[PDB]
Amino acid sequence: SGRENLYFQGKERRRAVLELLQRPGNARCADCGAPDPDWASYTLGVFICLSCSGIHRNIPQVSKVKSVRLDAWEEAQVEFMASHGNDAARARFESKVPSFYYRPTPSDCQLLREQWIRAKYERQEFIYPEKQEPYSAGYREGFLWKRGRDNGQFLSRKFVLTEREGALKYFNEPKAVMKIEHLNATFQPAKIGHPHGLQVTYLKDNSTRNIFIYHEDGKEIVDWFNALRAARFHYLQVAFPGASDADLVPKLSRNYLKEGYMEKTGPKQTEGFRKRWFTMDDRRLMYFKDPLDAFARGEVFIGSKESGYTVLHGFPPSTQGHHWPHGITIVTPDRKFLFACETESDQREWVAAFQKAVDRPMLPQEYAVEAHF
Ligand SMILES: [Zn+2]
Repeated sequence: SGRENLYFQGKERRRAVLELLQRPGNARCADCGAPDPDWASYTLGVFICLSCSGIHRNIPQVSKVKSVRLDAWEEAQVEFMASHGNDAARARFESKVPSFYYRPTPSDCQLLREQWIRAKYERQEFIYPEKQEPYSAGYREGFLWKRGRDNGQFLSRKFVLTEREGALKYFNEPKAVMKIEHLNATFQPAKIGHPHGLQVTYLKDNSTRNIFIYHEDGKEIVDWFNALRAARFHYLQVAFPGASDADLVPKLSRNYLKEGYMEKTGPKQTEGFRKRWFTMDDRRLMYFKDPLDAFARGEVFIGSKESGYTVLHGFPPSTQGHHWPHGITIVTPDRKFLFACETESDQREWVAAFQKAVDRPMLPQEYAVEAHF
């Protein structure tokens, strides 16, 4: 007779709420992919993580959120979640997401995660694809705040990204014409000192230039970032014909595997140790006196073990003059580099980044790159 009573009725209601999290399609946050989302937008019908729920809470005309475990649910609300959910959302709100569009993860800055949510649910850019034209048309112009090479100041400059000319250019007759093949971009809000800060890099003469820009409008800077990825995508299809689209997407733009301060010495190993900001981009290791420098003090190619590159914990017994005690030795065919890290946790992370590069076979295109150093 237990089935006939009000306690059973309630237990079934409670089980129905929790059951929605045990469907495979709802195993990860709809927006950033974090595992085991505990929150739901009951107007959009998605299951999202605590962090994403806060972003949603901030578009209250579109999304209302509450906890699947801790808040009360009306029957109709549970039935709404059950008829929607994360797979449904993917088919609706991610119906027409361009292959080049950057999909954020929990590690990404607030700007990326917020604008992903706004593009999907607020602006509905992937439901109504004409809204994608600002960054999908192969031409984009606009003004951005650009840091001076050496002067610390941000000034308004017109940028033009033109796939037809194969370049990003800007004017201060352009001041610079930067070929797409040599461009990368990564959001760096903490380094730049602005939440919408984007770092754009350009390789010429085997020397990387850092350009540091922002826009007051978060949508506009993220649209520049994705426009640059679109341009990169079209360039790569041309340089690598018969590479699949999926093959190309990881190459469109590259976040840095690691950055941070280390001390280094010179080619003799006796010169004295100097603090530098290091950035590891794929196989290119760049070191700067300051992170916002336009140019590196030096750049090192980290090739594969098949070409005689290796990485070791520690320093040789000879070594003197350093004061951070956690050493890393990089052996290249031409030079032994000695870097010192302030902590063991950082040493471990640096060795792991260098080891990943050494352990991976070189790609065809990387042989000519190596040749330039
Ligand atoms: Zn999330």
